[PDB]
This record gives sequence, structure tokens and C-alpha cells, in this order.
Amino acid sequence: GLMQFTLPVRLCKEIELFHFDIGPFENMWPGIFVYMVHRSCGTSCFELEKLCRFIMSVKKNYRRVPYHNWKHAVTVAHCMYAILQNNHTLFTDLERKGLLIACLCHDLDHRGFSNSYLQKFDHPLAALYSTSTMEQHHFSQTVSILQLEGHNIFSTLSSSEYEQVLEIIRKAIIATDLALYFGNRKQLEEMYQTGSLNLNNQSHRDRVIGLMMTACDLCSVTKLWPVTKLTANDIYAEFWAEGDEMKKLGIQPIPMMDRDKKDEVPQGQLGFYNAVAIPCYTTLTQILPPTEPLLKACRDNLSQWEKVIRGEE
Ligand SMILES: Cc1nc2ccccc2nc1OCc1nc(-c2ccccc2)cn1C
Ligand SMILES: [Mg+2]
Ligand SMILES: [Zn+2]
Repeated sequence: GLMQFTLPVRLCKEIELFHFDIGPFENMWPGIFVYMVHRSCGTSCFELEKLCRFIMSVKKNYRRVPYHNWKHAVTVAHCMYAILQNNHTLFTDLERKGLLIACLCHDLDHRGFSNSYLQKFDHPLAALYSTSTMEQHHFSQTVSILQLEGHNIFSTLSSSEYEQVLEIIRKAIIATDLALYFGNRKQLEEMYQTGSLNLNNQSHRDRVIGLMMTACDLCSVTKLWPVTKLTANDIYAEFWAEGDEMKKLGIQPIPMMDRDKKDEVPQGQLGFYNAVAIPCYTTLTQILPPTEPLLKACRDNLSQWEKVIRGEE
């Protein structure tokens, strides 16, 4: 109870910034996550013995895949932390508890394949969940780990609060299905511009949290250029393995997933930044002004991809 987690000085300072990289030392990621829950939520949000056992069961249920791994989980949660610390007063105590856990859990037991490849492979998970296939699976793995004995971090919630927190996490995890992102931002855009956006409408809050989940999930595009560039190698390593697996089923994969089209990567990032990243962080800054550094960093990395195309790197 009087046992505060601390970090070394450089991390203690850099962790509050949006562009923080959690570093290559795996064994420090749990302490980083616990640090962020204590400062974001409070030291009294979770029984510490339960939290630690939950974190390590979550870690064990991430796979050793090049991108959708334990390190992605902690990164996406760090971004959420930054958003919540920079917009302290706009969020309920249940939202702060739910959303960091949502982020740590959002890709549980990912195999490094898209929803699309699961359906063309005819994976059993595609029979059980017709849309947002992986994302329903991820929420389902979260509930599983919450029901292991000694793992219910939400033990001290009421019957009803428990149900609200599991509902926040469910919607939050579903929202990481990028197919749902496009509609969700268009609606937030129109609601903010017409002046109808209202943060007491629970269905409006839902959309906002959905946008934050996209922002945290894409936060690779808001890092120092060498972090952004090296993360892209891991992202394409999954895409090209999925591309290979499409070819094994006798299907020409889209060029994004075709390793014979490495050459077009810089233009593919340009497309992604203009179609998804910029619009995501633009709409997010409008609704939550202190998130501006995510937009400014995204615009910087776009300019870095333009430089790659021009043969200046
Ligand atoms: C989906 C996607 N998700 C991301 C999540 C985080 C960070 C970067 C991301 N980039 C992405 O996509 C990148 C892309 N490459 C191509 C492409 C590449 C080579 C040849 C032809 C096309 C197209 N598109 C959209
Ligand atoms: Mg996912
Ligand atoms: Zn993710």
C-alpha cells in the first residue's frame, strides 16, 4: 500500500511524453504498465498481487509474432496513458481502470493474420464470429483471464460497475477493428462540426473512446522516425507472411501483403498516413485538444516517408 513503483530518471520524465518508446528490455514492461496504472488510476484501483498475476497471464497469452506481440500491447497502453494524463478531468474512474486494461488486452492471442485471411482460410474463429473476428476473440480471451482464480482485478467493483467496466472494455476492443474506424470518425467529424457532439450522451463517449483506441493502436506512426521506420519492418513481416499464406490457398494477395512489391512500401505508407492516420489524429485533436502532439508527430513521419520516396533516404 505504501510501496510506490518508480522508474529511472530518463523514463520517469520521457514516459509522460506521447512519443515515449518502452525500450528493448522486456522484463521492465510490467513495471512500466503498473507505474502508469498507479499514476493514471491511483494506487487503490487494483489489488497489487491480483494486478501482477493478471499482467503475467496476459503476457503468456501474446504470441512471439513480429508485430502483434506483448511489446505492441504495452506501447498501445502507454499511448492511452498519455491521452488520459493530458485530459485528466474528462474521464470517469471506471473509464480510467477499463481503458488501460482494454489496451494491454486488445490483441490477446493474435496469430499475425488479418480477419480477411481467417475467412479465406475458413478458420473456426470465423464460424464463431462473422465480423470483427479477431477482435471478438481478443475480448473473449480477456474474460477468460479475468475468470482464472486470483486474477479478478475488478473484485471490489459492484455487480453493476463490473458490467459497465466489461462493457467499456468490450466496445474499446471491438473499436480496434480498423474496418469500423472509418464510419466512426466520419460520424465524430460531422457531430463536432455541426456542434451536436455531447460528452454526456453515452453513445457519443463510446465513439470518442473508439477513436482513442484507433489512435493508441496506430501510435507507431507518432514516434521518433527510427522507431516508426523499424516498427514498419515488423508490420510488413506479418503482412508478407499472410501474403505467402494467401498464395498457398491459390489467391493473389493485395500488393500490401505481396513481398514481390517491397519497392512500393514508401507510397503505401503515404496512402495509410493520408487515408487513416492524419484524419484519425486530426479528428482526435479537435475533440481532445491536448492530444495535438500525436497529430504533429504523425505529420513529421509523413514528411519522413515523402523524403524516402524522393531518394533523400
Ligand atoms: C494497414 C496498415 N496498418 C498500419 C498500422 C500501423 C502502422 C503502419 C500501418 N501501415 C498500414 O498499411 C500500409 C500500406 N502498405 C501498402 C502497400 C505496401 C506495399 C505495396 C503496396 C501497398 C498499402 N497500405 C495501406
Ligand atoms: Mg488487433
Ligand atoms: Zn493492435
